[PDB]
Formats: sequence, structure tokens, C-alpha cells
Amino acid sequence: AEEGQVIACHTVDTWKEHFEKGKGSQKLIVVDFTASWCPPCKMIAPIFAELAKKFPNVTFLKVDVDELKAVAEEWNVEAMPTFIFLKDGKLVDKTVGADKDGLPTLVAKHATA
Repeated sequence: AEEGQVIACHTVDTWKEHFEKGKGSQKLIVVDFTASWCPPCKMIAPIFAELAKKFPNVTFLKVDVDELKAVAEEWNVEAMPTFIFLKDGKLVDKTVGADKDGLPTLVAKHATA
């Protein structure tokens, strides 16, 4: 039994998790940038978990934007809500839209490569 793990995130403690997994460890790492006000990302949080059980190569994490906008904005987040792609060779990709089939397609391309 081998799977990705969606972990919720709040402070400078995600700076430890995001960065040190990505640039440190041989893996893809994937992170949603969402306000806690967002019913479209409320459906997506289960979507991101079912996809996680599908995809072992790839850590999963999710930031409250109201908490950590300085950094969200740096990665590239002018808009709700933005999935980032950070691998063992810096920022690979960026895509912003809650969509059920979208995310599984996106990771499939990325995690194959």
C-alpha cells in the first residue's frame, strides 16, 4: 500500500515541507493555493485525495492563501485557485482552475515526465 499524502498548511512550517521535499528529494510535489472561502476547492480537496491514491511518485499539500500570500503570490498566484508543480529541478509548471478531470490529466503528464 503506497500513495501520495495531502497535508494541510498554515505558517513557516510549510516553507520547511514544500521547499525541502521539492529541492532536496527526488519527487514531484503538488500544492493548491486556495482561500478557505471556496466551495469549488471543497469538492477539489476529495479529488486531490482520490488522485493521490492513484499517484505514488508525488507529495500533495494545500495552503490557506489568507495565511501565506507573500510566498503564494511569489510562486505565481494573482488568482483563486492555483496548483503548482515543483520537482527535483525547480518550478516545472503552473495552472489555476478547479476541475474534476483537469488535475488527474495535469499530474499524469507531469508524473510520467
